Amino acid sequence: GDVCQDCIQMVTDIQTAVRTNSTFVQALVEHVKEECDRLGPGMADICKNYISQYSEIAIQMMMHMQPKEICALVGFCD
Amino acid sequence: MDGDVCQDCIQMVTDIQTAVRTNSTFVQALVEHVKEECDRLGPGMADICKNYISQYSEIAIQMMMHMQPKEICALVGFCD
Repeated sequence: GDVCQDCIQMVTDIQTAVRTNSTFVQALVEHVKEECDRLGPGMADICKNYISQYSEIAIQMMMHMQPKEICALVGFCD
Repeated sequence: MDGDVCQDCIQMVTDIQTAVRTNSTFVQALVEHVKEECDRLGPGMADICKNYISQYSEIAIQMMMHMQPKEICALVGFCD
């Protein structure tokens, strides 16, 4: 309800940033990859690859789907 | 509505923490989604990832339930 609406708003604004802020995605992926170090040697670099892979598909499914559908995917809507 | 990603994240995390207290199964779909994208790592790693997430998801959920939404959003990169 409010959670579905809040999810839809967040997705909407992320789509807007991705489409109008050429620095947004890179800065976000780079920041998350840095947090991956928290996992320590071995696991950290896997986490980094994971983030690299997830961002590609997230930007892809988000550049192709509507926010409500993206939110339903993770159980925040419907 | 054209909003702010950082504020959206703070509100969103605030709602999730509220929904989890009401019903601890609320983030199930999200966890399954994270585990499923493990396949993007290709053969081999996909298995290391799925097992890792499967091992610490409960602990991760517990940690985040004790963290402040802004702290969580700062961690993930939507705020600051």
